[PDB]
Amino acid sequence: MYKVPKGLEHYQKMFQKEVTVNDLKKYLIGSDKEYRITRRDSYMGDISDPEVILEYGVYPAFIKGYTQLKANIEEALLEMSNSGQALDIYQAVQTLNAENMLLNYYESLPFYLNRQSILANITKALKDAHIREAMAHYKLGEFAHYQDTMLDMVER
Repeated sequence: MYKVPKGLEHYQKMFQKEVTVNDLKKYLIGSDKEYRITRRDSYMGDISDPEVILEYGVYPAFIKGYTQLKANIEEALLEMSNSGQALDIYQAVQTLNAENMLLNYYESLPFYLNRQSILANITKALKDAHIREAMAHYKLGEFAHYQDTMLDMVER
């Protein structure tokens, strides 16, 4: 069934109010359906897409004046990246990747994440076999999923 997609105002209601570190963790992972933000076409629909969170949620809210989001999302990423949990580390990497790709398109952003500690935590996690293997597998999955989308367009 066609459903009307979520409006800009839909995200505004979630992000122009008190938002805690813990809320931000739950949004960025999005395993809990109540905090799950995704694009229509996206690898692993049971998990959220940080790029949609940044582009349509956090950055508009920050510009409006909710500028505590910067330090709080930093703390959120700090805790996710030092958690020893593969999926939490993956969404932290995916959030860093999203900033980069958005920076490259827009040529500026309303704020820049302090990424050194987070990056340091990710490298520590990469030393662990299970973590880096789980992350390789997610990464390879995302490639396969994108390639399957290119196939359909070839068919048409």
